Amino acid sequence: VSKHSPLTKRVLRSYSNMREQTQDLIDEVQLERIAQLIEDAERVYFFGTGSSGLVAREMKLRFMRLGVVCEALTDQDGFAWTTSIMDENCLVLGFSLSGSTPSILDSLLDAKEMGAKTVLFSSVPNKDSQAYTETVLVATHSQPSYIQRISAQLPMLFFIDLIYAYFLEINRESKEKIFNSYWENKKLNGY
Amino acid sequence: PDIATVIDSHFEEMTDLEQEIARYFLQAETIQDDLSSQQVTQKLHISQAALTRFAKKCGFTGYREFIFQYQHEAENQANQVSKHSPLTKRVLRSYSNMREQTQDLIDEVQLERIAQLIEDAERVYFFGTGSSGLVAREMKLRFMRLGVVCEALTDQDGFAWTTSIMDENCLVLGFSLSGSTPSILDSLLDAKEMGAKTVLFSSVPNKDSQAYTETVLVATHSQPSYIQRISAQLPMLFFIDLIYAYFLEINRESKEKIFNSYWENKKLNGY
Amino acid sequence: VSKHSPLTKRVLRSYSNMREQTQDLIDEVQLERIAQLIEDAERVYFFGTGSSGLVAREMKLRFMRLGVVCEALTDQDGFAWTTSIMDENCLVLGFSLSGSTPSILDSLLDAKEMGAKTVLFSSVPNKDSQAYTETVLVATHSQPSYIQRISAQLPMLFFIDLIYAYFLEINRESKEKIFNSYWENKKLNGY
Amino acid sequence: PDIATVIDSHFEEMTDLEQEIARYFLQAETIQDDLSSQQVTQKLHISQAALTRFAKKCGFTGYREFIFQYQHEAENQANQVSKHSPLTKRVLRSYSNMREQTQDLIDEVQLERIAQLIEDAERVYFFGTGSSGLVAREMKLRFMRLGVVCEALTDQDGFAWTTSIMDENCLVLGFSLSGSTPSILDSLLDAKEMGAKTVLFSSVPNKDSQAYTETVLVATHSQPSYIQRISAQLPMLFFIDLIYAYFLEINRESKEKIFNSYWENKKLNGY
Ligand SMILES: CC(=O)N[C@H]1[C@@H](O)[C@H](O)[C@@H](COP(=O)(O)O)O[C@@H]1O
Ligand SMILES: CC(=O)N[C@H]1[C@@H](O)[C@H](O)[C@@H](COP(=O)(O)O)O[C@@H]1O
Ligand SMILES: CC(=O)N[C@H]1[C@@H](O)[C@H](O)[C@@H](COP(=O)(O)O)O[C@@H]1O
Ligand SMILES: CC(=O)N[C@H]1[C@@H](O)[C@H](O)[C@@H](COP(=O)(O)O)O[C@@H]1O
Ligand SMILES: [Cl-]
Ligand SMILES: [Cl-]
Ligand code: NA
Ligand code: NA
Ligand code: NA
Ligand code: NA
Repeated sequence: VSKHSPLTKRVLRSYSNMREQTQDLIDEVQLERIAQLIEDAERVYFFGTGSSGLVAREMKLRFMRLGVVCEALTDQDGFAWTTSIMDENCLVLGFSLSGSTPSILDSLLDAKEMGAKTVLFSSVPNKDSQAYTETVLVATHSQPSYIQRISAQLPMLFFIDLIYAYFLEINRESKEKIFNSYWENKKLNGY
Repeated sequence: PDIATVIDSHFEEMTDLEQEIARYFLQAETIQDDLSSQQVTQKLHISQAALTRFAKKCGFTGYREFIFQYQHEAENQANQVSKHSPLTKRVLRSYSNMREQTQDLIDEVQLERIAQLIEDAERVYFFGTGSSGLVAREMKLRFMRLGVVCEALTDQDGFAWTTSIMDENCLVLGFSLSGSTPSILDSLLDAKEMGAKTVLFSSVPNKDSQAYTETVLVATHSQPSYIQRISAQLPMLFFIDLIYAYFLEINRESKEKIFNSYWENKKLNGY
Repeated sequence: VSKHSPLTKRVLRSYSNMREQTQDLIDEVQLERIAQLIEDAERVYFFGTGSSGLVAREMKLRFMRLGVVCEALTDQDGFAWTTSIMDENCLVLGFSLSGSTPSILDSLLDAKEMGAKTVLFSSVPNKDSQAYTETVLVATHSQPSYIQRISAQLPMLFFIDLIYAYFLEINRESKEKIFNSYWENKKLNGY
Repeated sequence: PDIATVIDSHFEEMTDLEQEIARYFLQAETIQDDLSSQQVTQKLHISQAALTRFAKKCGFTGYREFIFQYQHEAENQANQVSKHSPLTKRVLRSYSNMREQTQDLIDEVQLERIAQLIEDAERVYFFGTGSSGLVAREMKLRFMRLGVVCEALTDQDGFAWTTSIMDENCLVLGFSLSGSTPSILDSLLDAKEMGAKTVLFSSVPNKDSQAYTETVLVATHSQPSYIQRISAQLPMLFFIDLIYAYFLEINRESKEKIFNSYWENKKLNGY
């Protein structure tokens, strides 16, 4: 009976606490370090499932537009056939909020065995995480019950946007040129 | 500047009693005890006035100020920009700005009314392109687990073939942040001509909006340039999460049962 | 050194033998029977993985255009959340050329337990196939080795097109109207 | 009309010997024995002329005709339209017609030349919409397991962003059956202007074709009306399967190893 209902209040609070939490978790030298891993990589891959898969889909879109040669895969067979053709010049970002999705975990090791660098985003620390090149711990939702939780993508979209910012300032002139081409008059499939 | 040093500095200025109270506060473990100016006064068998005198001898206006600084020193640590990088501060302020923006835009009776439209609908459809496509896909994933019969479409061909099999019992939620994607906008009119309810999620108050059952104004990003803009999904996820919360509380017992069926032991394709 | 190379010959022969084989397998009263199951169903679903998934994708496209309310799903979680909201008025077509993909098999039973009618397309007869409402045996590829085989979709696209033909002639006037709407002048998203 | 009855009918017309040969052929198990007119003549200790006389007494022009009808009766069964339904005959004739059509259109040195373009390319892309999108997706799935670095795209936004990061080392295979989908056609020119090789798969000899490194004429369907047309994928799958066969035999040892890696015991995400 005030500016907002108890339900509108609960949602907006979960968002606020996701920003406060994410702030206390930032390891800027890691986030920047990863941003450079993308640049120095021949091919980048984003593995994810469910909502963690939608997070992988957007990242492919955003970085492709900055000139990155990348793909997003969201199913086990895609991971397995993609891993079989990886090398040391590959980088894999694995998205698993629970830190337990077997397909996501096994793929990063598969990528590790083929020589590729491996990054893991998850809200739950584990010990297999040592095996990966980096492990970015994201925020945990503030709703105890799964059903009442806000979008599962958010803990990860926070750190995607930060890595995006650190990456964009690396040789930004070239990236911003590749990005504006979408609107260019010569472009025959543009806006 | 340590409050432990300040009491030690003034220890030899204090009367025989105030020197005893200094001992209490100088022990590192009193920080755990209750210090509400009555539990502390009892514990030491003293008067409040006694404690107040103690405080002013250490350099404070009263007891209330002293304990305030005394306690809060346990969590003082760093209060500057630990996240120094102004680029990091740029993203985080885009996120906070968005949430603040979102708050001002909420029409709570509209959002609930959309939540109801979803329930009464037989088939719900989500239309979106690019990043707005991911938003539509997530809404399908989230509301299907509450039992909603829905589909998510992200190409023009899909919209047209989906609109051709709609009727007055369908509902179409279209997602176009700019408010100008022709396929999304022309697909809502398509659906409306078939009798379907239509909702539009966009940050731009456009005039075509009037041709839809609902039009939800989401927030604009805070970055002038597109290239620096944070994810295009969020203006919409804010409101998606709000409609989901309203919707979830409509016949919740039913929905929670369908949502938990994913983890059912009888479920042959679950966890 | 003739009209065609030994390699062009091998491919075109595998196609021919796929038509000859498919012909000897047709159970017309079954194919037509299934065509009616689609009509009498409130909601139709197509489950498939890999190339069997692409076969499910096309079928959704073709039948949706005849006015069928249908969806195609190609991953385990999609199957599981879709099955949880099925009823006796649902029909599920499951596509598994090997007849062994665990996700596909378990979903049809899941659909069976929720009351939905279940159809299975596979080139290998099994005994769990008894549990399904129908079981359409398709042709087997004529190349011994997996790698040298022609497209994995074909054994199934044969029978999709036959069921499509039997279905289209059921109340064909209504379906053909729903189909031409794509090109209609009033249609605001058309051709 | 049974050949067993015919010999029985004429049994009492045959000489003492021809009645013995009737016994051989009347046994149901001789059908398994060798009957090349020399193994049969040996086995019975007879001359060929003897057998020929036997045949003409049963009603045949020679021994060769008799055994021909005699043997082939084991698999005679039904030779009419078991698949009676003329609708079923409609689909099957669309399929056969397609394969026949495809044969006449094959430019074997073009198809092999495309197979080579794929090998030399660093990044391969498949563009297609609707049913032509499924064709592009399957090609990605099939050639990735031979080690090819490839991606499949099925929306306009995807084509534009993909073309902007192409160069002279890329190859784009565009799939438009009609030969007139603007997004597919304008995306090949996009790629070409970036230096990429371009291939077009379409059934319509168009003149834009001249602006591409290759243009593959696939078959037209046999059904005038679209609604009755069988799957739109096939005209292209025919040629896809042909390019795959040519491509697979380029450095096969390497490719087969990458293909079998899916079933590797060391593979941590395989079978
Ligand atoms: C508990 C639960 O409902 N999980 C679902 C999704 O919420 C999640 O996005 C997906 C990937 O999970 P992740 O790999 O841990 O991110 O798995 C499940 O489909
Ligand atoms: C301005 C711009 O770059 N647009 C691109 C995406 O960022 C966007 O998500 C999509 C949908 O646009 P929307 O419908 O306005 O959300 O169109 C384009 O792909
Ligand atoms: C042996 C093999 O390589 N199988 C692959 C695909 O060819 C197949 O399409 C898919 C679904 O298989 P299905 O369910 O048997 O059709 O499984 C695998 O990804
Ligand atoms: C005539 C027609 O109905 N076209 C539809 C589909 O059948 C087709 O697959 C797709 C690509 O068309 P293509 O590029 O000519 O193959 O466009 C439309 O979705
Ligand atoms: Cl905030
Ligand atoms: Cl044939
Ligand atoms: Na939450
Ligand atoms: Na922003
Ligand atoms: Na074959
Ligand atoms: Na045809």
